[PDB]
Amino acid sequence: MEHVAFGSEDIENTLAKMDDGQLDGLAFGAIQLDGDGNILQYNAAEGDITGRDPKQVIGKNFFKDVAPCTDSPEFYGKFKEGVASGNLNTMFEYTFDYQMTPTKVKVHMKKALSGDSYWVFVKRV
Ligand SMILES: *C(=O)/C=C/c1ccc(O)cc1
Repeated sequence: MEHVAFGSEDIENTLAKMDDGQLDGLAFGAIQLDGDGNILQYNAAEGDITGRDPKQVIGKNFFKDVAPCTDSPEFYGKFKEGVASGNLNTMFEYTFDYQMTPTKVKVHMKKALSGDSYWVFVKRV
């Protein structure tokens, strides 16, 4: 395991040092998105929660292609306000239900350290 707690205050500093292999050792799901919502990184824990194959979803658009249930003011709307303003730090519960058993999760979205990149962190609740 790579020990990092979900919700930690300096999580973007800690994860800036990790390659794809180290991201797969986290205890929670982690997705890195660019400012258009395309998936740059997607770890093994996220694939275990959602059933998606991490290697196949890289390069797809999260809001248009992979996760249409997040195309809503409650999720995508918060993301796009964050990208526009250049700052984002929000945590909320949500249900993922597209082509899968509905699964309740806690989501934490936070701007990365790398300029136009954004994290989505996910844990079961
Ligand atoms: C709703 O369509 C949610 C889908 C989803 C959430 C998170 C993922 O990693 C993959 C699909």
